[PDB]
Amino acid sequence: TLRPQYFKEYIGQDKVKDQLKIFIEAAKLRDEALDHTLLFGPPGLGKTTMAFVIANEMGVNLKQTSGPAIEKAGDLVAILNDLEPGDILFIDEIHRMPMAVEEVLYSAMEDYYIDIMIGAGETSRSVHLDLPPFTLVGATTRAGMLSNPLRARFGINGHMEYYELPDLTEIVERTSEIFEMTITPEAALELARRSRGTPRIANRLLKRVRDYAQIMGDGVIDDKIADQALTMLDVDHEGLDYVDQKILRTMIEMYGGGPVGLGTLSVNIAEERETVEDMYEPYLIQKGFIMRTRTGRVATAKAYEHMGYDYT
Amino acid sequence: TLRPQYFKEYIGQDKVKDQLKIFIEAAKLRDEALDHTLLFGPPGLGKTTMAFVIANEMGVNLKQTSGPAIEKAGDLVAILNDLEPGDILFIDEIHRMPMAVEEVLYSAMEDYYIDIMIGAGETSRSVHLDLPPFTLVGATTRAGMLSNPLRARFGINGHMEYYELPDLTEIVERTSEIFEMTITPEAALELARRSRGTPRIANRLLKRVRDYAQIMGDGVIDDKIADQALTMLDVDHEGLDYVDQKILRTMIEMYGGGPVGLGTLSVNIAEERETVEDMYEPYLIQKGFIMRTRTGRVATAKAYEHMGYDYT
Amino acid sequence: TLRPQYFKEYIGQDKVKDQLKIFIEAAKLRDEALDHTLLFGPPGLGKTTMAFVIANEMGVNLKQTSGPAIEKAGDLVAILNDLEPGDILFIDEIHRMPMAVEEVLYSAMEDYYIDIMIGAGETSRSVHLDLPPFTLVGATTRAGMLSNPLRARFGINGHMEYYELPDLTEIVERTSEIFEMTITPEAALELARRSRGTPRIANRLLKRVRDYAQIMGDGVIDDKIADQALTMLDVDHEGLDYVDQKILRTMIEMYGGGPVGLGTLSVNIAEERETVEDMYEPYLIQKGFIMRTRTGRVATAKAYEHMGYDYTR
Amino acid sequence: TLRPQYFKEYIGQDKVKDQLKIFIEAAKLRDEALDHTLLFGPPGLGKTTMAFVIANEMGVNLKQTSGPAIEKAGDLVAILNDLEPGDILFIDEIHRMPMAVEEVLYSAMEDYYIDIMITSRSVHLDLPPFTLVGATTRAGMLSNPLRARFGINGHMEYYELPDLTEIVERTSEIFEMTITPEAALELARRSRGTPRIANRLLKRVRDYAQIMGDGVIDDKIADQALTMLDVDHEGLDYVDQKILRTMIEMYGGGPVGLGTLSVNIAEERETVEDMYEPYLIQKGFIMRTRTGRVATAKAYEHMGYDYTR
Amino acid sequence: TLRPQYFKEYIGQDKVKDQLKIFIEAAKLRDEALDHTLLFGPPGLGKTTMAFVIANEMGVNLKQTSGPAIEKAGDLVAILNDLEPGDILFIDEIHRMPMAVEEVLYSAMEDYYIDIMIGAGETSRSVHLDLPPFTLVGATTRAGMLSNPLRARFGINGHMEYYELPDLTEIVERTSEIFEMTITPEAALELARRSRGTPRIANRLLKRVRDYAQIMGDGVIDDKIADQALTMLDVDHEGLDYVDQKILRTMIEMYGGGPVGLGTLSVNIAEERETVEDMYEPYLIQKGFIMRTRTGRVATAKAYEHMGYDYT
Amino acid sequence: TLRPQYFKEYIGQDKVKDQLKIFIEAAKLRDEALDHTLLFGPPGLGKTTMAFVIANEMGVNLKQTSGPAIEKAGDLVAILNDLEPGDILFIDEIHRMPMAVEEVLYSAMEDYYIDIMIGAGETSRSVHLDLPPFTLVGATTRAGMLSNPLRARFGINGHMEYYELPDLTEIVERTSEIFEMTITPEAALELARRSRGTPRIANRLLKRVRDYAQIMGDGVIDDKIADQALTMLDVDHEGLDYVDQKILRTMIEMYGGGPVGLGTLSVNIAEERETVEDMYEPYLIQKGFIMRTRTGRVATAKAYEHMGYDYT
DNA sequence: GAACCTTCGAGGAAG
DNA sequence: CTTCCTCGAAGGTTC
Ligand SMILES: Nc1ncnc2c1ncn2[C@@H]1O[C@H](COP(=O)(O)OP(=O)(O)OP(O)(O)=S)[C@@H](O)[C@H]1O
Ligand SMILES: Nc1ncnc2c1ncn2[C@@H]1O[C@H](COP(=O)(O)OP(=O)(O)OP(O)(O)=S)[C@@H](O)[C@H]1O
Ligand SMILES: Nc1ncnc2c1ncn2[C@@H]1O[C@H](COP(=O)(O)OP(=O)(O)OP(O)(O)=S)[C@@H](O)[C@H]1O
Ligand SMILES: Nc1ncnc2c1ncn2[C@@H]1O[C@H](COP(=O)(O)OP(=O)(O)O)[C@@H](O)[C@H]1O
Ligand SMILES: Nc1ncnc2c1ncn2[C@@H]1O[C@H](COP(=O)(O)OP(=O)(O)O)[C@@H](O)[C@H]1O
Ligand SMILES: [Mg+2]
Repeated sequence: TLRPQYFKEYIGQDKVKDQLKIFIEAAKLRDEALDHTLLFGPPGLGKTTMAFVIANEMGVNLKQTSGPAIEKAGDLVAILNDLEPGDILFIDEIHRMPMAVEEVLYSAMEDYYIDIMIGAGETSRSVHLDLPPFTLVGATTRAGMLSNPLRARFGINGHMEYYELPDLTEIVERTSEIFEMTITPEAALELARRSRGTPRIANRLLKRVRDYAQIMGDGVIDDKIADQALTMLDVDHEGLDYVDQKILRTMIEMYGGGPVGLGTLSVNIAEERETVEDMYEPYLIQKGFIMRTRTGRVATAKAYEHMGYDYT
Repeated sequence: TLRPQYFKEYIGQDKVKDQLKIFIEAAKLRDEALDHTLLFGPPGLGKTTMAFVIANEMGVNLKQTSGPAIEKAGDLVAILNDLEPGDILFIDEIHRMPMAVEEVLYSAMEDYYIDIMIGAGETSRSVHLDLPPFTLVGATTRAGMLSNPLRARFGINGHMEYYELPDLTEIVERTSEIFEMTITPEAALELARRSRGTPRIANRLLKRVRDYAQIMGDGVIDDKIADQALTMLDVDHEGLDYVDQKILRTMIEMYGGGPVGLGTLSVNIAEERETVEDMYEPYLIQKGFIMRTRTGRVATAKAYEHMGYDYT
Repeated sequence: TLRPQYFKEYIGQDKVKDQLKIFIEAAKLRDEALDHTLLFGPPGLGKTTMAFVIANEMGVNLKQTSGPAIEKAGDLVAILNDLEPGDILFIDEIHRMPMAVEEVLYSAMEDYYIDIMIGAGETSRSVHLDLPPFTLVGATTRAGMLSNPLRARFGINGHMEYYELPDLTEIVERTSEIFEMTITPEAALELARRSRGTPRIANRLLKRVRDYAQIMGDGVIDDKIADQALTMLDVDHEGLDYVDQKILRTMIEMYGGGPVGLGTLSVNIAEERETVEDMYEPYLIQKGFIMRTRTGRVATAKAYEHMGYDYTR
Repeated sequence: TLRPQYFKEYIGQDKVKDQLKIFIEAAKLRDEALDHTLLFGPPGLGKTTMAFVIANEMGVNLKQTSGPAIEKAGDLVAILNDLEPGDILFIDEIHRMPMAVEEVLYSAMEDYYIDIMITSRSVHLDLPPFTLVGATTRAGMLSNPLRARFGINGHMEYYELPDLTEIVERTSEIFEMTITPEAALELARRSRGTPRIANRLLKRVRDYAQIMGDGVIDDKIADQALTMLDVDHEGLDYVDQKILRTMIEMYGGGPVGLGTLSVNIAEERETVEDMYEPYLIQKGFIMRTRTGRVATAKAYEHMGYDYTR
Repeated sequence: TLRPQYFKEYIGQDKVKDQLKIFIEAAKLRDEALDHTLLFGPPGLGKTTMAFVIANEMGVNLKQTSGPAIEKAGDLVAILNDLEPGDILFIDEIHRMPMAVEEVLYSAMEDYYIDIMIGAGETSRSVHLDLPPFTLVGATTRAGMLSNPLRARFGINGHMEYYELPDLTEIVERTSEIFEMTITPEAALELARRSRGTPRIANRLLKRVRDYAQIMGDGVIDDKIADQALTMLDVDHEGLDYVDQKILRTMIEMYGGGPVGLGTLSVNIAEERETVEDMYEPYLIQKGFIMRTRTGRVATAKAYEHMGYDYT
Repeated sequence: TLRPQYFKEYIGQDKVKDQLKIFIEAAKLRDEALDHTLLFGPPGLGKTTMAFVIANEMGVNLKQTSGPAIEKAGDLVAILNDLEPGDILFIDEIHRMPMAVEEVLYSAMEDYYIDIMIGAGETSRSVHLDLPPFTLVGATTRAGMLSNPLRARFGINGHMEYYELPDLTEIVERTSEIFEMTITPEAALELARRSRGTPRIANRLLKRVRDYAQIMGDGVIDDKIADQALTMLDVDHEGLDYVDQKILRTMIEMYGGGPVGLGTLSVNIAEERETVEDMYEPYLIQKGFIMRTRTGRVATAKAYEHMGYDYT
């Protein structure tokens, strides 16, 4: 499998790995579970993979679920009963869980017990459950999304960042070693430069280029071959997606560069507001294609020269 | 049947058709299942037809269902259990299935296994099931509405587009042969012009014109008879339909051509704004009948001269 | 009778009427049943009436039911067992159908057969029930809510439209001959003007004027009596009710045309929110007297010139 | 009895009353059933009373039920089977019937037949000629296809001072209480235009006259009783006067928001908006504005303050 | 007993008490049931207490229930029909009854009958159920929530008002004799002036001071003990709590008396916007310490002279 | 154990403790149940902990449940039937109960009875349930959500306050005994000054510092180790985060101390408009680093010296 | 003309 | 199916 299993295999995120190593080692001298950890940042950067590594280092099983998957208190109660001592519970998009369910975790995380009503009619009665020790791992896009009473109960916080070209190059070379394939260093660098700094995209592109090199080439990935393969896909010469081009083009042609609010833009491009906010705007801002102002977003001169317009 | 069964018979969609060929033959060389594929775009372009073509080229049994047909996780678990190695599962309107159902689809697509909670009260167990390799094929009219974590699982994407007159004329001819109807090469070109670029519409008109020529003619579809029949159907020589004319006419007469929002007073017509946004609006945009503006849609001079109103 | 029985008697709807006429003959020239037809349009335009005309002009027996009366797949089977070759099946409010039945309906429409369960427990078995050729006619007031697969099956589409003065005038004349009442053509036009384009409304107005004409007059509907009757009833020449007129006046006199919120307007006329939004407001929008905006309703220039008040931008 | 029995006894509603007389007399001349009638409008104006009058003029026996009592289609189908030719069915609070029942009523009204599934089989029942009468305060809640099948629509209006004065005098004779003509006018002004409110004040004044007087209502006893009840000569209550007073003396006539005004009088926000403001707006004492509500010149004159534009 | 039982013991409420006396006496001379009565107004002023007094003065048995207990028409139909001639039915929190249930009282209150369904299937029939004469009593804090047709059926309306210092002083002395406690008239007035006009608050203060007087004193309440106890509770001589004093001080010393917004004021005291607007601000306005204006809150001259500052 | 068990162990909250002591003793002398008490205030100050202490001082069994666990009236009625004379009932997060259930407590708290419907449903009647004497304890973070008639029934109100450095330092030392960690008195003061006056934050920081000193140290928290550990966690010596430091620096370097509007400032820091106002600005105002004004907010002299710039 | 504060109106989502 | 409530627009004042 492609997913790393141990910290020695996990490339990048040095600042996070440095802290997690110290807290995991200390928690292993003492015979007790690790404090609840919260990971936040852009999607697709590898925070789920981090949860598996933690479980393998602690030597316990990992269970996985998501906020939207829990709708009533009976769901969360049934899940917690299925945990063994020291197990790790991973909850994705924890910010999207219902408020009536969130207030059930408060007692579970802080004191390991839950008060519940059971039975029906004359049998209806309250019960006091006593849970075994466990570690919760939460995932969310931003810290300001969660309520103050919940955020205060997490003991560890991790912020994850985009990968740099030297890191993605090694990840691409690693992946191209599990597949019995050959890639030249110049090709690996070119393929990485197109991957928007995100490891998930890099794995998807490498698969498609591998197919093209088998049917349309000599079975080896080279700069001349990779250039054509990526040109056949919609990936621009600097990684911009077709959805990215739609946004930039709309701002210049229909809005004249702005200012425009992301809310109004979303309905004009027919994209869900949460996707443009969480997936597309973050990269476009951190790379100078879009600028933010008090009134709204504005396209920079770099965008005009890229899309082929005149920065009048 | 009318719909083609192999790539040799499938007309148009050259971009999509060329990509899938490379990936399909590469997947065979490796003797493995095809990656998950997402087909999206306007209705009636042949999205469903393409799913059958992939199944025949791979040589597998196709299974079919729709988003709204699945109501609880227990249903999808049964379907996923009823799969043979390599089977293709096609889900129409995937964007409409409930969030509670999508929970299971993530784990299946990512690792081919599912964990099902079972029991209630004192009964509280789960079972782990390993699925045989399969290929998921989804189809949607709305892409931007698809949940981001789901959209990231699809490895192959195809954007369907409107057919051009050379292709549509060839389709009109091919379809006429199955009806054993006699149509001249001139009359076949007339229907193509007014089909709005959608094969389903072209087939609808041809089926109706037959009944006209069998009474108002000598069973031969002549250009004059075809043109007289299309005017009887109220089909514009530009292919605008009853709903299309009703939109533009009200905008000009009641709002001086706009600008007006898509739902602002579309209540003054019967059509649900979702169909206007998904099936009527995109055609008019490509044909230059309407342009989008900061304040809504505005009728271009073409519409005025077409509808026969003096432009401002 | 009050309902027409043949295309000769069915006034108006020439576009849809002419199309159906051709398609029916082409089917009669062969041993084939008419294609499944879907009828669209606002309520009361004659959808139900058209179904009987189709059945009579086809020369076929009609079985009638409705969407609310069907609750489970077993109901359709019992009906399908009663149908006969070439019969027409009419289902009003087909959009009403419970989705569980909608899926099985596809096979009958497209394949003329359906699955049937027999036995119980270990003896449970599934078998096909074959069906003779038949034509389904579906009347629906809403189109975009029908599931896409169902819509793909329906072959012919027909849009019903509001009758215009030249045709609605003839319907009044025709109804005036079922009763023993004489009506002057000038009077018949005055009623048609106020019928909002709906045949059912024209008949209701005629019944009320008839009662007055035989109690407060000589039993004849002349232009003089028609004017007095339409004065007891407060229906404006545009067909605005007494309350409709009060709404417009209040907006212009007290708020300078608005914007004004729904709740504020309701308490001025002493009416419920739901009553204004559902009984009076809808027609005023169609005629273009008012518009809905983020800040509330606003009166248009057309409203000012009808009520007789000066207008200012 | 308090409820009038015939049109000659039914004071007011000249518009609705005149139309019904024409349609009822014409229907009799043809020996036909009366068209279906829907009565709607504000509370307490006479909707229920008018339904019984119609039955007495037609000379028929009235069947009575209510929306809340009909819970399932089987209930209505049973009631309909008991109808005889010319019978009148009256359904009060018709807006509460479940939609599963209203959809049955379409054909029963327009075609006089029902087709009900009932080993499952369909029985066709052909109903005799009958008239359905409905009364409701929320006519907008009825389905659009149901409203289209009623042939007569009666919209009720408020009453005038000369009509209410005669009602107060009539009711006083049933209580065998003596009341002077000018004393009756003083109650009519305070009745807000509603017959039920006029009767309620009369009952309270009768209690006062029997305990604090000689059991006779005169221009002197009435003024004392109305002073104890604290009802202004315009029909404003203690809380109504307190609202106007606060707006004029603390905010200079407004504009002021609903929340601020409610908190200043120690009232629940929903109670001020739904229980006091409606009458003040209809009488022209208050106006709603984009920035709040303001007291009009009529309010200054009534409360006794010098207006300043 | 802590709750008064007859009008001789019910202090205050002169307007409501005077009216009810006259209406009760007239009903007895006519020997008939009392008209329906609605009691409404602010919390804790004596609405529930007055309902029992009416029953003792009328000399009849009282049946008691509440809105939250009546959840379906079958319940109400079972409470009715069990009434005997002249009974009094008291429903507390009547505003909670479902609106579909309220509409059953319409004919019961006006005509003393209800329409019920009887029999089954083809034997089903509707019959009138006739009720004996009865008096309905309702109490609510949210009168505006009742339907217009229901409020119009109540024949007597009682709106409660706040008490005055002479009456509250007498109430404290009465309660001080139920418990074994001696209290000086000077001390009784000292508590009354701090009770915000509400009898329940006066009783609460007395209970708290009693605990101190028998633990830190000789078991007697006197001016010396009362002043010390009220200093521990930290209740200003105007009835202002510790948080109330902090609000006024902040407005005078930092903002020069205002205008200031609610958000800015809430953040400076570490409170939250909803508690300040719902718990504390209401009484400060009703007593004239704060004034609300289009620009913000402003402190009045009355506040300056209370806190000891100069109204410069 | 972490949670103090008795008033001798509960450090701080002198004002709350002093009152509770007097009221608890007076109740015991009379041999009566304690009056209903409501605890409210900011998160993590000790509300839950105090509820258990009160139960130990009274010497009675504690019955525990939570607001979100009570879904309907039948649940609450079942709990009340399980009470015994003198029992204490504790409802945490009492603000989450639905209004239809909250109005059942009105009669229970004042008169110890409840109206209930009983019977076969063919025949049924209302009946009183009579409750034994009991003390209801409620805890909530926002009292403003409780209806006015409920709050008026609580006889004892406890408002919690933030801890001072002298008291907060002792809590840090106490916790070091449980973890068996030697801590220098100087190091205890450093952690206390960075804990924002909140005990939960202080305990969280101590656990992180403890893990660091035992993995790369000799198992002693000295003044030198603490500085290194706190630098890794990135907690300023005033408890400010990098975001808080970024805010203050931007106002000083780009605006000369302001005034600046919230919208303009948010853009210059790449933060969300509403997040900054709800998350970070509250603590900056309370400490006096920022001051709000009618024209914007201004950095005070205290913020200048902390950042090292020269004030003018 | 940048920044704060209040009030209203129409959606939508939590029972 | 209904209540509750929250997001967006705009009128008005001050430096
Ligand atoms: N073209 C027509 N000529 C004469 N009478 C007509 C015509 N169209 C409709 N009517 C009459 O109008 C009345 C109502 O017609 P329907 O067909 O029942 O309306 P509808 O579409 O069924 O209304 P619904 O079912 O409530 S949506 C009947 O009395 C018909 O006889
Ligand atoms: N014209 C009238 N003359 C005399 N009494 C009248 C008149 N109209 C109404 N009343 C009396 O007013 C009271 C209320 O009349 P109703 O008919 O019950 O009002 P309503 O329309 O039923 O109000 P609802 O049902 O609550 S919406 C009864 O006592 C009637 O006798
Ligand atoms: N006039 C009075 N004289 C003596 N005690 C009084 C008086 N009015 C009220 N009380 C006491 O005040 C307390 C509260 O009165 P209640 O009648 O319960 O208030 P309330 O109207 O029921 O408040 P709710 O129900 O929460 S809105 C009781 O202990 C009464 O005995
Ligand atoms: N540091 C890394 N080294 C190797 N592979 C990685 C790394 N980070 C991510 N990946 C790969 O990219 C994908 C990341 O998926 P996942 O961890 O689920 O991202 P997320 O959890 O953010 O959705 C996986 O296929 C994973 O193997
Ligand atoms: N390229 C094509 N060649 C032949 N027939 C086509 C083609 N595209 C569409 N059609 C025909 O038009 C219809 C398309 O329907 P379908 O594939 O269901 O559209 P969609 O799935 O996009 O709604 C079918 O009847 C099919 O035979
Ligand atoms: Mg009470």
